[PDB]
Amino acid sequence: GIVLFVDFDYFYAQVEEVLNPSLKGKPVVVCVFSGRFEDSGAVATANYEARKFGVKAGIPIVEAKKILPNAVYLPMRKEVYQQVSSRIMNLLREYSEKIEIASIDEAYLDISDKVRDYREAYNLGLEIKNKILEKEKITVTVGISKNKVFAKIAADMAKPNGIKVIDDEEVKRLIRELDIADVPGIGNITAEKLKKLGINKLVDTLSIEFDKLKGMIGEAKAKYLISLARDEYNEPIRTRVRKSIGRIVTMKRNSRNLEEIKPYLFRAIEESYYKLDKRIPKAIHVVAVTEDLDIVSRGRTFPHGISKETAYSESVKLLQKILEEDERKIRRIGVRFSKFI
DNA sequence: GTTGGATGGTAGT
DNA sequence: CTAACGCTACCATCCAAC
Ligand SMILES: Nc1nc2c(ncn2[C@H]2C[C@H](O)[C@@H](COP(=O)(O)OP(=O)(O)OP(=O)(O)O)O2)c(=O)[nH]1
Ligand SMILES: [Ca+2]
Ligand SMILES: [Ca+2]
Ligand SMILES: [Ca+2]
Repeated sequence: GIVLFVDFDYFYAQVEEVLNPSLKGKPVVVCVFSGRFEDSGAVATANYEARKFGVKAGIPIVEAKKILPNAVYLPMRKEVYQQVSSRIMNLLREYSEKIEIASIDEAYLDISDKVRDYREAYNLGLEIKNKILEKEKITVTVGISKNKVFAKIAADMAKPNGIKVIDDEEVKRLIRELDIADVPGIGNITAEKLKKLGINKLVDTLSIEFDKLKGMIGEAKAKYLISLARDEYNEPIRTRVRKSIGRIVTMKRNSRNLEEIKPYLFRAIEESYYKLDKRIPKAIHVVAVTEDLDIVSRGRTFPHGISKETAYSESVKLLQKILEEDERKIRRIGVRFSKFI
């Protein structure tokens, strides 16, 4: 079983560099402007030149401009990037039909019926890098291993414009030596909990009672870590089915005034329903980000599908419910559809 | 004692 | 207005309904 994972380099910024080669070789920062005030919002990504200065995905645009004033700041055009992504995804498709698209910029290929071993895998990975570079002028990072998790870990180790194989012996070693925090799915919270039990490496999970481990971090997370640690994790490549779709927007200013909020909510509904496109949801949730950035939410599941008209009516009821049961001012408002038929 | 919908926490973006 | 997008996925906990 061999899995080939491709993850495009500084994707949004790189697309813009391809669309405008004069940008190449300079700091570039792609931004999600919230509309709230001048330069309100956060950064989607930035190129490696910008990262040298601390500018990276997630930080506030005002933090970016503070530490890197003279960079080029462009707004995010997701649709433009999505078009390039789909074209690349189809190139990937001509090397393997067995493909898992995980984000706008990455995908997992099962290549066990195309290559004999890790060498031929690596050569395929160089072939794939070349093709994407010729056809779209995008550089990507390939990670090859016996499974999805390790293909992703391998890519992470080789980022910008690399390629890396983690073969079976290195898996054994990484199960022993890789800091547990560096395992996909273990964030800050879960890392702390694993330190309190003195569990620092994947191998440390095989020397602890299942029941004691599941109590601390949860059943699913325990079964995941133990499975990895046993060298048994083997989730296969499967087409991803979108489970939920929605839209959230930042308001020009905080409010508890229904008539002031409604317009934003109704925009979120229209654009959500456009993104649904054929799908019929049975569950709707209204999501509100309060003045102190806490996320609160009210929803409802129907026994049948939700029509646009019901989405308008219920979302208003749900938003009324949030205002009734929570006293803080609202700052962002959104909606989310799930349980598709 | 067991389902699953409502709500929220954690993760990776 | 004065920092903190916009998104998706998965799972834990609560607690009325079984
Ligand atoms: N809005 C938003 N978009 C993000 C965020 N993180 C990543 N993205 C978008 C922009 C990225 O170009 C694209 C792919 O993200 P990646 O996580 O793979 O990082 P990126 O390609 O930008 O740099 P790379 O060398 O992987 O690290 O997804 C984020 O926090 N917010
Ligand atoms: Ca990625
Ligand atoms: Ca990337
Ligand atoms: Ca971590």
